[PDB]
Amino acid sequence: KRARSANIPGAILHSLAELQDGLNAMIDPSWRAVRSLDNWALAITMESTELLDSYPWKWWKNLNATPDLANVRIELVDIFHFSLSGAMQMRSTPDDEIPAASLKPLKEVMTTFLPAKECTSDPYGFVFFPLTDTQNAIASFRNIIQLANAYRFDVIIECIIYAAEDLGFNLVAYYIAKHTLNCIRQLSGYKDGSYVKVNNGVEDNSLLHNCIKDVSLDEVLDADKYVQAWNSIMANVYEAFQIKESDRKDAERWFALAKENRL
Amino acid sequence: NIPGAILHSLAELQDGLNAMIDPSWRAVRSLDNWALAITMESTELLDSYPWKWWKNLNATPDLANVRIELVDIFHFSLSGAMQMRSTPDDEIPAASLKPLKEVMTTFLPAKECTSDPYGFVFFPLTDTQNAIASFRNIIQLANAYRFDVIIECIIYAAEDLGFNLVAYYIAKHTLNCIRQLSGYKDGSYVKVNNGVEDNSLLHNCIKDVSLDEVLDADKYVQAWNSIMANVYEAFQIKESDRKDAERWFALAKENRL
Ligand SMILES: O=c1ccn([C@H]2C[C@H](O)[C@@H](COP(=O)(O)O)O2)c(=O)[nH]1
Ligand SMILES: O=c1ccn([C@H]2C[C@H](O)[C@@H](COP(=O)(O)O)O2)c(=O)[nH]1
Ligand SMILES: [Mg+2]
Repeated sequence: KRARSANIPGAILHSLAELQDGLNAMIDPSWRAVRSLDNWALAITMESTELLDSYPWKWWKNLNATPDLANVRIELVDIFHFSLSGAMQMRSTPDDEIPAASLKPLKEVMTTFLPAKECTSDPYGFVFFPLTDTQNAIASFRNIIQLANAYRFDVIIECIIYAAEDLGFNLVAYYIAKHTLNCIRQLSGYKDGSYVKVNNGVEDNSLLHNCIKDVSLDEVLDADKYVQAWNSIMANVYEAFQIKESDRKDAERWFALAKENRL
Repeated sequence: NIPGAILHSLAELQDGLNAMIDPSWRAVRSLDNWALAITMESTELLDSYPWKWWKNLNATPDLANVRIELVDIFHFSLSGAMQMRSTPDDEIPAASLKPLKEVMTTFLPAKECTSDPYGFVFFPLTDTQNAIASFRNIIQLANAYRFDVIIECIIYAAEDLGFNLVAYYIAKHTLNCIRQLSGYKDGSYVKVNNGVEDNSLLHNCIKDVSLDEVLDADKYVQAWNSIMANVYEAFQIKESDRKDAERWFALAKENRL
């Protein structure tokens, strides 16, 4: 009876991509025509440094500070949205519109940073473990930025998956939770500026950690249990933000909206 | 454009500020430290711009904050250039020696524009996409340890944005000392509280300051001092806690023995 590792099966990645398409479409219905590949690379760039800022990297300020690993988890998930969006758009881009950099050998467009102390890494050698270590984090995310510059969105997804497994959290479960917060934000005036993220005292991101305490690694990838497992996660997030039933969506509605779109 | 001998003197103030943080900074810091700092400041710069297509869609570029970030990147690139000069040759990262074409992919904005002489920074920098392509190029320059190229780009950036880079440097330099004095290292001092950020009080300290005052390779020492004093005054810093430009020069010359 074999154990399901932390790799995301193809079938599940498809479903993840359908959710992502739905969220992107809430933002702009023609998101593929409107967004550029550079947008997603930029967004990954910004989230990467925002992640690094969770570590005490600064030698001139706040010594005796420890990494804010709760925030690292959310930032990884944010990067995952943007890379998944980027990988999808890559597949949707015409060939004459393909940036030359995406096709040149990686070694030509990138320098791989390595930490000074011995460590293990992901299979590509871009991300370094343990990620509780600031120097490992720094080298990893300087590599992610350069991957984003060479449009390697699929390599990035792979790296995030190993990153989540090092840090010991359920990436897919967090994805579902953050996806749901993202949808909530779009329903509640994120664009026009009326939304309150740091409401009552806590950042809205911080409420998600409790919404996924129940879910298991297998439970969220098992072809039998996953739709239900994803749905309870969505429900937990919706309920936490006091979102009415009529405004909610379930995983199957997202699959239906995506399929309806491919026509 | 900053005469060579002025740049040489800014380097000495940077040296002095660096030694306040760690006495033997050149041995303690690494090339990667500076390249990372610039990377982190580069994205803080971009986040002054309304780059998010999903949130805050009529936000205004915060150009006042862009001036401050440009100046921080300047502190960090001066430090890197210095770090390079005192790094032994056999420890010089190989990427620094390659032609620029080999170590970067130059991001261009979609709409036509002018640029700096290298074609890395794009004008006007009031424009979000021009800013974005500029600082995604700066990050790549940082990765290749090209601190001197970065310094040149920042100078051209300041010129396009119409503010006085050297005056801003002296002001932020003064604030950095103030921070170290007030115990920034251990948390006794915070840079932002109740919607008041210390950098934001710098602008009124140097509003009046001419390009010619601060660059005149004859009468610039006095101009820098008056900036230093205005900033110290703006933060209510006692006289005995202040330092002047000649103190930092002397500090640096005495450290070079
Ligand atoms: O087209 C978009 C734009 C944004 N996001 C999501 C991805 C991240 O999880 C989240 C980050 O937004 P902030 O929390 O930083 O505002 O937004 C998308 O999924 N698609
Ligand atoms: O070795 C150092 C460390 C920090 N700084 C300065 C550069 C920036 O102007 C300023 C940024 O500090 P924060 O605003 O990030 O705290 O600190 C230096 O000059 N040298
Ligand atoms: Mg700054």
